Amino acid sequence: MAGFLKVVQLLAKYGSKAVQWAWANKGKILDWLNAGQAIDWVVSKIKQILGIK
Repeated sequence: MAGFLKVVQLLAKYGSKAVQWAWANKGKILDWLNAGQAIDWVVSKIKQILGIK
């Protein structure tokens, strides 16, 4: 399934700033979906990128 749209649905809780990133970058993140096959593994690579707390 399109985990990309799912992983972005959670960002809705953070706001409308961190969600823009995922939407903007729809090529480098799509790989993470077929690398770890998880969510916590992806989010961990977001707090270091932008800096969401």
